[PDB]
Amino acid sequence: GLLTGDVQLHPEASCLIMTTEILRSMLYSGSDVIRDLEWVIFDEVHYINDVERG
RNA sequence: UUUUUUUUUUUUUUUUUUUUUUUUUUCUCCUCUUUUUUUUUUUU
Repeated sequence: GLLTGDVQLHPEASCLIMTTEILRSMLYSGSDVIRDLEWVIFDEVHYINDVERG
């Protein structure tokens, strides 16, 4: 599944690929998807130093 | 000489029922005068 802002495909797939803001968006609410999560992996961790998105 | 990112129109449907017009009041109440009562009869 792809949860990009401008492309939404299979939002109920086993594997979801999304931008970072989506993860916090589904973490503010419950969304009952955190219960069946085994691995969550981040691809670019060097944005902790980002001045506006860190 | 002005880059990068910020998801979206609630889920559900394959439940049983053996009655019958109406419907429920109003009180006792001084009748004035020629009479017995005429009468057959025939033409419809």
